[PDB]
Amino acid sequence: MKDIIVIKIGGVASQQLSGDFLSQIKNWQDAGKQLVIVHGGGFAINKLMEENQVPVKKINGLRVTSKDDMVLVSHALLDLVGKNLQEKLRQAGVSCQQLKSDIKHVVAADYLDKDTYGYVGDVTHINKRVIEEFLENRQIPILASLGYSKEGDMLNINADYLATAVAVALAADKLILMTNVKGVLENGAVLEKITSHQVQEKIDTAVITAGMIPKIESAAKTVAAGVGQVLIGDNLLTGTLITAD
Ligand SMILES: Nc1ncnc2c1ncn2[C@@H]1O[C@H](COP(=O)(O)OP(=O)(O)O)[C@@H](O)[C@H]1O
Ligand SMILES: CC(=O)N[C@H](CCC(=O)O)C(=O)O
Ligand SMILES: [Mg+2]
Repeated sequence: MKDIIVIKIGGVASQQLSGDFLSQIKNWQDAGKQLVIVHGGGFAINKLMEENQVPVKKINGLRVTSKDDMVLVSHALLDLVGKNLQEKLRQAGVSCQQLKSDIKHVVAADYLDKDTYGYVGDVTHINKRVIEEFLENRQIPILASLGYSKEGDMLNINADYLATAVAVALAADKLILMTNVKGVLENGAVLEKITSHQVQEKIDTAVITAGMIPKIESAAKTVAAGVGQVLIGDNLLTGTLITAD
C-alpha cells in the first residue's frame, strides 16, 4: 500500500456525481490518501459534433479525429466536462485543480495510426514529477484525456488508455473505471469478478462490445503490470472486480 488511488470518470458519469461520491473523495483526502482524477467525454464530443454538423465515426471503439476535429475535442473535454468536475468538487470542500497548460509537461503521446485514425494518440510517457508536486501539496490534479506529440501537437487519447498509463506510472494500489453501467454484463447479470487471463475470450465471443472494449483491455493491462485491483461500475465501491489472478 502506497495509499494511492487513480479514479477515471466517464462522460455521462461526470454529469451525475452523487452525495456519496463527493463525501467519499473528501474523506479519503482528509485521511491522507493521494488521489489522481482522469476523465473523458465521448457523449459531450458527440453532441458538439452534431451541433456543429460533423459525422461521428468510430473504429474499434476509437473516434476517427481530423486536425480540425481537435478544436471540438479539446473544447468539449476542457470547457464542457473538466470545468464542471472541478466546480462540483470545490463546492464540496475538496482541494483540486484542472491542468490546462501543464498538460504538455505531463502526458507525452504518438499517433496510433495516422492513415486510419488521424490525430488519435497512444501514451508514450508520463512525467511523474509534476503530478507529485500537486500531491505533495495535498491537491488533486484533474486530467482530461489529451496528450502531446514530440513536435508539440495536441492528440485525442481514449480516456481508459490514459488511466492505465497514469495508474502504472504511479504504481497505484487501485484503479476505478467509473462509467454508466453497473459492471461488465454477461447473460443478463453483472459479473462479480474476472481475471486478466479471461478477458480475451469475452471480446472473442463478443460478450463485450463498443466502449467496453477499450475499458476492459485497460483494466487487464493495469493488473498485469502489478496494480493490485481494478473496479468497473457506476460508483466508487461496488461493481466488477478485475485482478491479475
Ligand atoms: N458486456 C458489456 N457490459 C457492459 N457494458 C457494455 C458491454 N458491452 C458493451 N457495453 C457498452 O459499453 C458502454 C460503456 O463504455 P462507454 O460508452 O465508452 O462509456 P464511458 O464514457 O464511461 O467510457 C456501456 O454503456 C455499454 O453501452
Ligand atoms: C469519444 C472520444 O473521442 N474518445 C476518445 C476520448 C474521450 C473519452 O474517452 O471519453 C477517443 O476515442 O480517443
Ligand atoms: Mg468510453
